[PDB]
Amino acid sequence: MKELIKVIAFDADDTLWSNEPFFQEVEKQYTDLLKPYGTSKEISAALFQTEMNNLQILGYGAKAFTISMVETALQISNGKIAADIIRQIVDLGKSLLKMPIELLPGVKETLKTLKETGKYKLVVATKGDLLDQENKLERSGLSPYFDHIEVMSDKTEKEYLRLLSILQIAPSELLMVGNSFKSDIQPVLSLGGYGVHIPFEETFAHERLKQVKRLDDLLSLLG
Amino acid sequence: AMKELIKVIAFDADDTLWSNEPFFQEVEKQYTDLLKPYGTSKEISAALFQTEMNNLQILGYGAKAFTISMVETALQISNGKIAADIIRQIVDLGKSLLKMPIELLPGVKETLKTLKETGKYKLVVATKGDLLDQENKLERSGLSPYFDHIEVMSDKTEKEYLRLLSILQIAPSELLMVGNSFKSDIQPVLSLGGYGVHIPFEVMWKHETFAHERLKQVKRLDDLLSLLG
Ligand SMILES: [Cl-]
Ligand SMILES: [Cl-]
Ligand SMILES: [Mg+2]
Ligand SMILES: [Mg+2]
Ligand SMILES: [Mg+2]
Ligand SMILES: [Mg+2]
Repeated sequence: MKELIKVIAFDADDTLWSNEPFFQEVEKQYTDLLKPYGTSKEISAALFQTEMNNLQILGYGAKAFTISMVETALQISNGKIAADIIRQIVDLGKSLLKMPIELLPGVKETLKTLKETGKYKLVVATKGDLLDQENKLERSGLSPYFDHIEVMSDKTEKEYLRLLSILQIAPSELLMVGNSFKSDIQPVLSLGGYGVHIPFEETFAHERLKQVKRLDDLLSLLG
Repeated sequence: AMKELIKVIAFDADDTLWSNEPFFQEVEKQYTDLLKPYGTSKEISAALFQTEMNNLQILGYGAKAFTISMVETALQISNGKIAADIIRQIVDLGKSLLKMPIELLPGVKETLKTLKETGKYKLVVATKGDLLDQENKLERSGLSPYFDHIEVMSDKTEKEYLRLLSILQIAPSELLMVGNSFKSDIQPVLSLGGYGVHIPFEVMWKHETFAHERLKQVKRLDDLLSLLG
């Protein structure tokens, strides 16, 4: 921590700001549009199937989500769905790209304090559409605290190794902070790095892992 | 002269390493053919371009953005009249861009293989567009072994080239950028203090730049090899 960690990487969505609630409300509104074709659970299962079938070419993010929404609508309706439902679906997807940014507790004070130490390089480590993530950061007001954003095509060990290489450090010099144990924490621990898990409201404990309730609790862990 | 300064050689990908525009053009032609009832190809293309530009600050560049704009333009220009079957065809067109065959341009494989074999540089791709799509393209191209890093950019202005330099941890003076687009690939790097090799893309047979101290213009990518030897 003292003279091991050089880089503190932060997940963005549900770590720096709320994201999943906005997405889930969009998914709810989508499933309301496809009522004739199934229960909300059923429509969500079909959409997830499409997302998974599209994963290798579309990847992650709001643009991918929008395209899978349109496809699933076309599919489940046997290509008979009204064009106006398609217009609504595209509008829903675009709402995701203009979502207002609501910072989570302690985020602003933590990043300011870390910036003012001048001790760590601070980066955002996120999947998704590059422009979207860039825009979210800008409108969060947090851009002055961050050296830059690393947008990733996935969050497996392979992509974290690419991140480490780009940053010119070894795994033991990286601290990753995020809400997802599976995507933000596990892969980084597996490589040799450190994690702070901040759940957003199945895991295991680990010597290079701490779980905290809110992001500002990070500051005592560094001291 | 330049050959001792350079630490990183960045390449544009589309229409530099492989042919891209022809396939995008053929998808757009098929699009206009689908929307023939609502306007001339010239008219359909103009409405599409206007949508792309109005969506640029939230959708940006690349095949996903294009798909979404093709859909939105079809809906708007048909005043909602268009059938779902046609929207499905449009989505499949956009997705066809993500499975495009990669056809390497002249001298590309030999230039990159030779440069990698010197051990002398970091070789990177510097490209706009969707990150996954550009990684998939590089993988399908067979060229991935020669590149240290793909840098996907949200635009190709001085601001984004400074980001790249900062990420690479080098000075403008230590970057050589190679690309087919003088406006996007070459001028911004020259303006920051970097070097450029302009390699015009000719495959379009379109009906028919300046000289600069740190610019070379070449016809074929492997021409690069003797600028650096
Ligand atoms: Cl993420
Ligand atoms: Cl580009
Ligand atoms: Mg997250
Ligand atoms: Mg991959
Ligand atoms: Mg190009
Ligand atoms: Mg795109």
